[PDB]
Amino acid sequence: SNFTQFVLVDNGGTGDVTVAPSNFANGVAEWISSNSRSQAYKVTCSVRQSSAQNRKYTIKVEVPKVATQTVGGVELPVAAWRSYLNMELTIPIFATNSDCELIVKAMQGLLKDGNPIPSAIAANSGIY
Amino acid sequence: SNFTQFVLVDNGGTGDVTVAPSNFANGVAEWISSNSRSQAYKVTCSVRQSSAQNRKYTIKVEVPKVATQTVGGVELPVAAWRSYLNMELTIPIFATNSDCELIVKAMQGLLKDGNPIPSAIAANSGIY
Amino acid sequence: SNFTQFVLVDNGGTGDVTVAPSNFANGVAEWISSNSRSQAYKVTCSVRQSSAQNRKYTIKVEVPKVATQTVGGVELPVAAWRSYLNMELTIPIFATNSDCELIVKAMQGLLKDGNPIPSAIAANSGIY
Amino acid sequence: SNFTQFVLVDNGGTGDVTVAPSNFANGVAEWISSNSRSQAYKVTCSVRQSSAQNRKYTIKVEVPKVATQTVGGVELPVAAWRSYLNMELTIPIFATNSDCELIVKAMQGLLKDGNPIPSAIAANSGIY
Amino acid sequence: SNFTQFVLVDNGGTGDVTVAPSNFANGVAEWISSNSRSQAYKVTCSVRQSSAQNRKYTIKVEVPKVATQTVGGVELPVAAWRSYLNMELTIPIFATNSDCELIVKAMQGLLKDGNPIPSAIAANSGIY
Amino acid sequence: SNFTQFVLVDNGGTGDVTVAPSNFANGVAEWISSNSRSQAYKVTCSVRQSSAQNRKYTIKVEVPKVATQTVGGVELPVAAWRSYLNMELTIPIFATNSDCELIVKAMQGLLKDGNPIPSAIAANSGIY
Repeated sequence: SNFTQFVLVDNGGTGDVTVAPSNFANGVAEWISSNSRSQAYKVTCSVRQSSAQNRKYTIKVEVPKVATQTVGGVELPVAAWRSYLNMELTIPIFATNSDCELIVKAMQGLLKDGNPIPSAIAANSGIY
Repeated sequence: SNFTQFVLVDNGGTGDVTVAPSNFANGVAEWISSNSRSQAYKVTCSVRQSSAQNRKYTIKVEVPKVATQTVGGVELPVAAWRSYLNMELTIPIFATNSDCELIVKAMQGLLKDGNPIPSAIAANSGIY
Repeated sequence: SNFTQFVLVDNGGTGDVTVAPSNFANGVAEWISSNSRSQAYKVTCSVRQSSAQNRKYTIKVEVPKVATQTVGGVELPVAAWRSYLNMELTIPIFATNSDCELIVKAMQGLLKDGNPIPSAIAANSGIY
Repeated sequence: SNFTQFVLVDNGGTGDVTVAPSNFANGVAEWISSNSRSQAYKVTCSVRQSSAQNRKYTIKVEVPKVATQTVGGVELPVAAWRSYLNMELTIPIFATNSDCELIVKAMQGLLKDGNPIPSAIAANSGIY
Repeated sequence: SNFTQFVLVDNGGTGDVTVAPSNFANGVAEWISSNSRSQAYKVTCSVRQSSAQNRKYTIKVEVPKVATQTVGGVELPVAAWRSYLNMELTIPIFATNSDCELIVKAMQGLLKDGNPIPSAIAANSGIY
Repeated sequence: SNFTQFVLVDNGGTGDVTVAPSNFANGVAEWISSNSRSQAYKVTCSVRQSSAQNRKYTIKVEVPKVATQTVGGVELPVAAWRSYLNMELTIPIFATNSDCELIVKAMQGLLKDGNPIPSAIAANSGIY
């Protein structure tokens, strides 16, 4: 199985956010971190044949801003807000395993530390 | 500037795919790899205030399947096909720099080697 | 590359507010402080050939009054209010670099500590 | 009683431009250098409560084109020989003297020598 | 990182005209000489995919009329004192780096000293 | 008679592409390489008093990508594709011959090997 738990956020070996399998209904795999579902991280993924020659992945991630809500003196564990990552990857059925491995490296390279994009995001910025 | 060239695909230090700035029209930054524009990798990125409380990034990547087209004896350098990655990241304006750095780690963790998602893609698979 | 960070508010090395490059989309250079976008200082600058014989620089600075606000029982980093500076400077195309250095000094002298204008502003007073 | 003569352009004691009170009609303070009104350095300043929550300072400065100028001469068109600065400072009625002093520092910093804005202006440039 | 200062007019070390980066608003790189904008040498350059099969470079150059020029002066009409060069290079997406290098050589040859075109221009002539 | 042949592409004495005078009908000087008209390089130039105070040179170069195509079972010498350079140069009638030699050198410097523009073109790249 590849439907297992994994470390979403690596913070050294402590304060690491681990996301564990939760549900696989209708071809949409879901992973959630522990504790209150209200303050949890969430990852979903599905694949479908989008057209005759294409297969398409739909991956989603939610990173919460963990907070406490106090109303009328009753406090609940909530997420003050959340960021929503939505990605779609279209891959022709002609792609071999080698081709797919390259696509994966391209995605890891895009987000690698120090590169333009992850630097812009991490600093509340755009391109300049 | 963060509008510079970077390594999209790291293949050791050789066969590395480098993508260089090409155009920044209308708030959409574009990067393209060298040689025929027809066989080039492409990365674009833009940010906008999607709503009152949210800023939204729209990142896109194209990985080509490099090939030669022969028609009537005239051959042209083409991409046999392409994979299309489309990602959107929504981040509330309340996020500090610390919050954004965490969002970035969550994205790098999702795609890290060995984790469920990059393993499924790299092997032409889904979750099981 | 004059697009660099600078200290907007100099509180003598301690509690200085530095502002850094964060976007150049649409030809508007932007700089924001290291804060959540809801509490950051912001500076923008753009130049345009406003007429056949002029060039116009539009510069804006936003100075926030930061607060923590309880919305829906949850605390959010917020700006109690913001002060806005909007400046436009029109320079004829016939102006030499030394003619331009003259404009910069005039603007620096205008706001020097002790002079009429910065004294009125700092005291919630008018000129008299 | 701040309505007094001051050094507008500091050329280090030799060839400084001093501007002196010249009009107070309607509460608008005016200061001009010792020149013809066509070639004079001119500064005017007024305050008014712009709305129920704001006070606004309107400061205007006129600077002469000095290179190739004929002192005391008739130089036409007037627009080829003069630069106009127009500043508007909106300050909320809650701003204390301290808040106002910080606003004056923000203005002094924006125009300080070596910073982006004054460097661009002096070099007949935009931002790059 | 090719956005750097370069010698536009080579007069053999003495009296060469150097042009330096001065603007990057919107991805259009600009370079100007150290003059007033009315008397400056100016170069701008941008690339865009003009259509589905072509990429296009738009290069513009402004050259000042130097004979009888008054440095730093106001010279009107603007049109009597400036020459404008406008180049458009359309390159099919199939062109490799090698194809592109040959195109650059074709441009270098077209303008080389002693050839018809540069001789005609320099002599205020047409073809005969 | 400046209407002479010249080497358009200099491949160092071997495989040089020389172009020769071939038509002057309608006041458009033309030069084509020694090939079938379907595969020849072509250069045209015309000058016209575009306005009362200008002269405009229109210059075009066509660089073919030669191929042999089988049409109806028969082979024909053909051009797989063509690259087109279109240049217009507007010069005021007040320009001296030395003012004109200045324009020629500027065009030669612009395309010199190693300079930004010919480097971008040869690499299927933009300026960055």
